[PDB]
Amino acid sequence: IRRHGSIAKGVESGIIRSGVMYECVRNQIPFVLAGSIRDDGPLPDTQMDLIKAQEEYAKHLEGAEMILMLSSMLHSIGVGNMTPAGVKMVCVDINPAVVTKLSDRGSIESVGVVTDVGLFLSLLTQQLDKLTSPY
Amino acid sequence: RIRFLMCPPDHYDVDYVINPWMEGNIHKSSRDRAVEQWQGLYQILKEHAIVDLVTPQKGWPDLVFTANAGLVLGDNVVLSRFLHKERQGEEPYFKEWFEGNGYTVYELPKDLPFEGAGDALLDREGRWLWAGYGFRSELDSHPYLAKWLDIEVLSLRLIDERFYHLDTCFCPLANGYLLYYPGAFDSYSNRLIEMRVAPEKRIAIAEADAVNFACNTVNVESIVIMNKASDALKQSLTGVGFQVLETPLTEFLKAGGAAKCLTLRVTEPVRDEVHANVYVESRIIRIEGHLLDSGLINRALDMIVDTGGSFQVLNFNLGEQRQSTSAAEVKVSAPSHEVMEEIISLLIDLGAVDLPQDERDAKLEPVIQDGVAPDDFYVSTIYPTEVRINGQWIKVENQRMDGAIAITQTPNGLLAQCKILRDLKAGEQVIVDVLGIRTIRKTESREQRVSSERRVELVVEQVAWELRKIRDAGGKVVVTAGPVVIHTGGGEHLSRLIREGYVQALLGGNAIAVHDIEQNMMGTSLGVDMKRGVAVRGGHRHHLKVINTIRRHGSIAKGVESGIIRSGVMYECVRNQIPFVLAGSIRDDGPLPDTQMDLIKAQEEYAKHLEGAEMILMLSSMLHSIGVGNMTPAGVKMVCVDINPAVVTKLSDRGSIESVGVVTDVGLFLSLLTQQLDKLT
Amino acid sequence: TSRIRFLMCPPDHYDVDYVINPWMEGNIHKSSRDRAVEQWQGLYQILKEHAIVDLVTPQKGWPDLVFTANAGLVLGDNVVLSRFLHKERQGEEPYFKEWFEGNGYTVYELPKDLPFEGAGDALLDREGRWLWAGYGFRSELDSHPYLAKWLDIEVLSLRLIDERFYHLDTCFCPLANGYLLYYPGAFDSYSNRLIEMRVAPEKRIAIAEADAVNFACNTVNVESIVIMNKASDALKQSLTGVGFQVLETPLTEFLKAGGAAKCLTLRVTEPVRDEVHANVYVESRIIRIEGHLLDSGLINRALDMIVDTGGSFQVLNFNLGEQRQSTSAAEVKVSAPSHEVMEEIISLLIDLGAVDLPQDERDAKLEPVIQDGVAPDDFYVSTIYPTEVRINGQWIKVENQRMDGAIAITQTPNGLLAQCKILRDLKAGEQVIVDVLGIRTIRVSSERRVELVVEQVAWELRKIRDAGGKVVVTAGPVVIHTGGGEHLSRLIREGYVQALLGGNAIAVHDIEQNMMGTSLGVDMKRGVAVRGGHRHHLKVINTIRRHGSIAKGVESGIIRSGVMYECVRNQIPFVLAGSIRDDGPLPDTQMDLIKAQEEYAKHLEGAEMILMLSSMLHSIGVGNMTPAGVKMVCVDINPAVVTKLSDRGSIESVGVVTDVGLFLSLLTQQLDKLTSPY
Amino acid sequence: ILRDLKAGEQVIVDVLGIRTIRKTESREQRVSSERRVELVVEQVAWELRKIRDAGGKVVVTAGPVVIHTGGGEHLSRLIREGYVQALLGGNAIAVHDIEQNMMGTSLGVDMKRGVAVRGGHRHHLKVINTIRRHGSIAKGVESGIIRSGVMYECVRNQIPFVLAGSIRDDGPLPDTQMDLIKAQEEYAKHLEGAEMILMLSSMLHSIGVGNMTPAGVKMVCVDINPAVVTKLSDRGSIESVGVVTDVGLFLSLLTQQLDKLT
Ligand SMILES: NC(=O)c1ccc[n+]([C@@H]2O[C@H](COP(=O)([O-])OP(=O)(O)OC[C@H]3O[C@@H](n4cnc5c(N)ncnc54)[C@H](O)[C@@H]3O)[C@@H](O)[C@H]2O)c1
Ligand SMILES: NC(=O)c1ccc[n+]([C@@H]2O[C@H](COP(=O)([O-])OP(=O)(O)OC[C@H]3O[C@@H](n4cnc5c(N)ncnc54)[C@H](O)[C@@H]3O)[C@@H](O)[C@H]2O)c1
Ligand SMILES: NCCC[C@H](N)C(=O)O
Ligand SMILES: NCCC[C@H](N)C(=O)O
Repeated sequence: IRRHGSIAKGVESGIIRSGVMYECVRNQIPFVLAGSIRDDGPLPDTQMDLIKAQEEYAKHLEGAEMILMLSSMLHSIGVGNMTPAGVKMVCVDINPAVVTKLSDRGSIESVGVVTDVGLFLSLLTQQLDKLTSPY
Repeated sequence: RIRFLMCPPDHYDVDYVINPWMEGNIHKSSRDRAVEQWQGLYQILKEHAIVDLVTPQKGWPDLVFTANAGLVLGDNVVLSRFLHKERQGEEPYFKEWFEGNGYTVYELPKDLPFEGAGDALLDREGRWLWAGYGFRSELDSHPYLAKWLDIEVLSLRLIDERFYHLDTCFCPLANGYLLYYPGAFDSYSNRLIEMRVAPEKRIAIAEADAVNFACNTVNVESIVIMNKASDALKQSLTGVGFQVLETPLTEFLKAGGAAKCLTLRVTEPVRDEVHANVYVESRIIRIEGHLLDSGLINRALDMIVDTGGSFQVLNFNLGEQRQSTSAAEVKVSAPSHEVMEEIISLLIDLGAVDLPQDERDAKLEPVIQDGVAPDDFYVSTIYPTEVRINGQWIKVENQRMDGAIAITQTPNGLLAQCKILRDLKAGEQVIVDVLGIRTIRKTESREQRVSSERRVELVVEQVAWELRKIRDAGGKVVVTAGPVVIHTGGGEHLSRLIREGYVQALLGGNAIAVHDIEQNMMGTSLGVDMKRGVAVRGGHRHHLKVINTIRRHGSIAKGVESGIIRSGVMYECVRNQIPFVLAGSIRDDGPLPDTQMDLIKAQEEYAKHLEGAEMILMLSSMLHSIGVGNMTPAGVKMVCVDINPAVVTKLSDRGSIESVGVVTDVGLFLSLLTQQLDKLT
Repeated sequence: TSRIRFLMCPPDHYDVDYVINPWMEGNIHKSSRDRAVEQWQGLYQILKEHAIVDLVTPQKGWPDLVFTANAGLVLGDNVVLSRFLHKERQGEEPYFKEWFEGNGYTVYELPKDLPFEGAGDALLDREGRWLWAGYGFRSELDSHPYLAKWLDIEVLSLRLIDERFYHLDTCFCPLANGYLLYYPGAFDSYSNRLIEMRVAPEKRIAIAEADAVNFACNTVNVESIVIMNKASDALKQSLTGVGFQVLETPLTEFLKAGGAAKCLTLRVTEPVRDEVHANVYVESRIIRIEGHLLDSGLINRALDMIVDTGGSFQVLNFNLGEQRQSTSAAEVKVSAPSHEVMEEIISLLIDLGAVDLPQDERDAKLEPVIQDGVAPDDFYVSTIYPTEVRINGQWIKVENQRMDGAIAITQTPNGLLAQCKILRDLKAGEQVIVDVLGIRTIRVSSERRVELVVEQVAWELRKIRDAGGKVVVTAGPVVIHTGGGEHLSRLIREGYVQALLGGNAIAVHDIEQNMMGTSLGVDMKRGVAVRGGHRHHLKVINTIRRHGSIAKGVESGIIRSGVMYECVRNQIPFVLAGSIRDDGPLPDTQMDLIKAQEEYAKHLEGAEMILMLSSMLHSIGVGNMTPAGVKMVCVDINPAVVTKLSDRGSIESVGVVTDVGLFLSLLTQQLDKLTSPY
Repeated sequence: ILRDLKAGEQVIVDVLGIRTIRKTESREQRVSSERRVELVVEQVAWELRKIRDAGGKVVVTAGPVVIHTGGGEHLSRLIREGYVQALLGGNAIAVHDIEQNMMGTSLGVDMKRGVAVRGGHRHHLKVINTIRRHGSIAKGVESGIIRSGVMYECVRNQIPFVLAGSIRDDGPLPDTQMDLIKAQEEYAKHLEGAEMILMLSSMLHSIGVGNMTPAGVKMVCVDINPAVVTKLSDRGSIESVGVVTDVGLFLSLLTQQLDKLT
């Protein structure tokens, strides 16, 4: 990816053909990769100026009606701190302590579930299918 | 010519239970060893002073505890009003004695408990009064004390029920010395103590001495009298010219009292300067909603008391139906302005409001240094907020938690916007204090809410030994640490390790530094009470205040140099010139100016200090532990402590010969570590 | 009286201007007034083909005036005018009121601040026999007796528990000929039981979530015609199968605000029968509670308890106390939808120190024990707290206090004796306290891993069944607590389980879940509760002991479904091994553990596979008895348990760390997939 | 199994003439703060001495994790010096405590290095066979083969114990009550008058004892699983205190803080 210069060029060149990042690129979903101290590389797309990363996070959080926080303590807290009340928040993690901390804006705003995030996503998509079947 | 008031144990007993020491001891009193122990005190004291006596009375066995009779200064005395009715009958007899010895007697309202010199201790040079509260004396009696004794009153809060009276854990001595037990007081009170009493005059005793009622000491000039003392106590007392005289008082420890409690000095130092000074503040707030069933009113009262204030519910208007709204007016008291601010901030969230005639404009202060808020800036929350500017309520924009509120006059009118600290610009007006702020949350929003210990001791033995060997051999040890080190009490121990040569470099993030500094500067740590071991809900003001302050001084080193940072992990790093790196993170508040937010550079800096390392100590940092791991070649001993068994396993790919791991409490680990290190000399 | 007339209101001033239900969230000003006008005209015009439609004058600033269903409730010449919970709709009331007055109705008005939102929340039985009335989100329970008296009709109360279905007419729809279109998941266990008692199974059309979120229950039924927003064709076939004609007309612009066809209409010509008169099942009891109510938050805890259990309240007075440390006193009128719910509520308030007002004190009710070790029906269940009971106008202390017993009153030389006894100690001829009168107290494996073990285990189970081999299940009560019971009973009914080994607990809770929809008082419809009473639990144990066995409970008809039911009906042998913490126990439970081990061993003979579902004590017991060569499948959320059980290696031990319920859910759905090439 | 053997049967001893016939592939294969904790210990220790001086009644329920974690010696000490008027448990705690004192092992656990071990069954069954031979634990002690540990101290100071059977029991010991109706009656009998109940990693026996125990009884629940500690605290913060740690750790602190009180 570093040789190509970006994730998008990896998609344009044909070497990335499927997956999460692929779909963000092909459907033009904006994404932000915030750097960390343990990053390998990193990818060219990754923002290693964290002042900027926070600002980009904040910009993309404007107008959000809902935030899905999938098994990511460092990033979910980062996002919580930037988010005003009134935004539905869904926190998925296997550690009960993480979910407890993130879920403290109460039932009408904080929904927490302690489960494997993969199983959760599997049930979520299969549930979304069920809502489609009366067409 | 000093006079003490005492009362003979002729009808002494434990008839009932009103403090924890009395538990079980009902009718377990030996009147004769009581009589004889009481004599020992009596006789010793007449060898140094005049002793007057109260006529003992059948049916009031606690009359022997004359320290609670009242509080005497000059010709004035404030009569004790007892909380428990088991002792209220003592009041006429104590009153009779005071009036028969010429004193002007002041009596508190019959609803303000106050329990005498036993709960309120004079500074022996007579400069101020230390009044306690928490269990027996109400906070709201303190301004009556100042008014009537014409003296400066300093409020201390009692948090441990064992030390339910101030004189059981606090004891002013001759020539400015203080015998106190810091663990009976909350963080705000300990801070008050340290700022009035210079460190060389402070005598903090251990828990062992304190449960033998060591603070419950009569001090007559250079003579101190008490029940028992460890010789570690006798050593310090003599070390500044105090002669310690012991005498058994065990039969009275069973009702809850010792030497001090059995006496009341009625000859006290009236000074020169003194005049009435009280720091206690009071405010009436109003709360409206479904108070009884939302548990709204009940959560408000909890925030008030837990933060260190008191309340009086002045009136309740009950709505006519379940869906009718109710209203409550509540008088709030705080021991200082700072604690009142803490309390009003939490209440603003719950939607408490000023009475509409006491509405006032928010207070404003200019920014003068880019990225630094003025002192005492209000800390924003996640909730929708209005502020009052020249008589008008204005909506705050870009609402976010842990920010400040900036006010501007624009071509389009008044603008109130929430800004994080580092975005503030010289010239902006910022809300300080807590007037003219309310929340506009809607109804329903407001109405709602694996490793063995013995295994562990094994590892500690192993690590400790290899850790000294490396220090003697002039080697290099690196530490990576997360905030859980602070939260669990590990801080003092890591301070100690750095101070005594075990740590050549420290690698962490923003949070560990902010939390360590918060804890040393204010005795708190956001999200955690490190004086009782469980989590707490608020704490954001203390946290942002530390961030704003270090940003003001411009670095941690200048915080230390300027003397505002006097202790703890980061302090020791600066004092012993131990290099530290703080690598930024996406979740960082502020950040501190020391924090490296360029992560390419942060990685280069981490690598630079890892060179030559012979051991790496990884203390609950997970993210920084892995980062350091990737950078570290083989041949480097790696010790990984974390409570999550998943990260400890994640960090041990170097086999049982280079990496050792344990799944416990890192504070526990660092205690054992520091103990086992002491046994090695 | 054969001409049908409806009230509606055109959308001239309609938009979503605020949020007062979950549907409006995120939809402020997202209504297309063109599609809204066109969609309302579709419904208006279809309706005029079958009925009379009158119109209210639309009004600026009151967009939800189009939902005339909430205007009020009409029966004959009387209407109860609705009072809205939210002020955003309260300005509608005068316009509705004047429409009703202009059309000659007698208008009854509830007390101010007592919410009731009309036919939207109260639905008449189509033959006019009674009125179904909802509560939980908008209407107050205490509105219901007003409806019964003023409209002169029997009123049945239903508790809504899902905020998406905040009005009865979004999830419940009485139809011609006694049929009922409804969504069970919108209701608590009591309410579902009440629905099933009044409407025969062949008359119930329970719909699926996919239909409910399209507002399929929000249906206008004229005669054999049903009009709605959208129906899946499974729902069309069910409805047309019993003779209804389904008319669809899109109403999505109105779904954005939380309403559809039925919400947009109000029938003002309703069937009035002379033999139909006022009847109330709602009960109320004034209660008194004292202490530091504001500090300890006791008042808050009790009110929350009343509302969680299905009841309501009204604080009649609150006395602060005249000095700072003095106690507070509150008198609270508590109400419940039935006598049964009032007993669960009063039991919880007793446990907390609530007492009767002096003038309301009554003696405890007593019933005799006719069979040793069996209490009479509706015996009071005791707590840990010290307890006094009123016998013959006098209060006496209860001895040997212990939770989960009965209170036996007996005569002795010198005086009356009240003692707490566990059920099995009760003796014939003893009097036992029933009802709640005259009682008071004094102060982890990855997704891919899980999916691969499920594939492997399902293929294994199908294979053993087809070959006529033997599979044994060991299970603990967590299978039921977490929600996995119906998956296990399905395994047992479809032939995958040849023997079940367990304990007293799993049988008690499975039978509790199937008789009363609760497990340890936790309603499965809601997920969890503020804990839950032991009454349901104890009634089960008592009822089975009276019958004499689980099988007799099935023969008698009181156990109709569940794990134990399937074992009995398919003759799957089971063994219930006793333990030190057993309540009761059930008669079926083996309390001689030498024998229990021998029975376990006998049933383990020939086993090719053992499913160990979340049961450490029993799974280890079973492991020790089982030779190598038996496939073993261990499911538990604690990694340590699974590690210990899985030490016969990969070819024999399969372990997965996951919730046993989810596991069973994936297992059954996997077994279905293996069936679909037939 | 041992209890099915009959006088006259021949039984294999030693290890000659035994082989396994496993097939190829079969053979070729294979939340609570520390400081919080020190708080509770301080509280429990103090209330525990107060009750002992006042001649009160303290009951202990204990599971094998007490032995495995090193807690044994400390519980021995508590019983020996008057803090425990009754002991309630199961088969396993007794077998493990006796195994450990008699052979310094404990099935499934190495209590000299703090991690689990794989074998240990011979030592375990040998203890069971031996006590069954003497016919009771008291006669094991009297005959001098049991010289130390929890069950030893119970017998030496005449502290009543109940061992309630379980479906997983090996043996069982002849002392173990396998009639659970009776076992419940026996537990209840010794819980009368109790002023405190100390619940040391027993979960199953802790709940059993809980159901039987009226209010006004102080209940201390130590377990490493945070789920059972929460399960046992329905008596509010004034009657039930709980901690989520190592029970051996707990009992060490407890015994240390008890020493500081003299
Ligand atoms: N190759 C690289 O460059 C690299 C590699 C690793 C991490 N990083 C960076 O380190 C930072 C930390 O990443 P993070 O947010 O994943 O760590 P995190 O500390 O925030 O932990 C994520 C959470 O997932 C939970 N968890 C574990 N298994 C789970 C499961 N099955 N289901 C649900 N939850 C589960 C954990 O309890 C944790 O709270 C990231 O920003 C990351 O990009 C970079
Ligand atoms: N009412 C009664 O009479 C009654 C009540 C309770 C227990 N008992 C008896 O006590 C004995 C102990 O019962 P037990 O076997 O259930 O206890 P157990 O100690 O054996 O624990 C069962 C296991 O389930 C695990 N667990 C918890 N939640 C889980 C989840 N979602 N998914 C998967 N695993 C989960 C636990 O880690 C545990 O290892 C039983 O014999 C029981 O009948 C009787
Ligand atoms: N300061 C000693 C007071 C002791 C007395 N029994 C009391 O509880 O007030
Ligand atoms: N069933 C119609 C009610 C819909 C309306 N918007 C409300 O929230 O009341």
